[PDB]
Amino acid sequence: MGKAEAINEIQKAVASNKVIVYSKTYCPYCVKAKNALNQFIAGKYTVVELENRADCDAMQDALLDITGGRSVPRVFINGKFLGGGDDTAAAASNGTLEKLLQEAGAL
Repeated sequence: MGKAEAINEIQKAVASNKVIVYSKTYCPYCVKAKNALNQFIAGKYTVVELENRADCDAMQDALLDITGGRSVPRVFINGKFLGGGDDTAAAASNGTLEKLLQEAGAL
């Protein structure tokens, strides 16, 4: 369950989920992204929590190679990386998050 497997697992889940957020339970910025998505698609998207994953370091290492950063949250829509918690809440406030969800078929 090294880093190569982590990159493969994340890429497959990002491509097969309209909306997916890699997160941790105790994470105020993850809550920021979750609350932004809950404004439009509450209870209709995947959250992968990492704090109890034995390969959590490799998963965040994989998130670094895929997105440029390794911190949670990491929000993907329609196979495309959106950003973190601030990026997601900013998209919710300016109207683009709603449109990105509509174009992804999730809304």
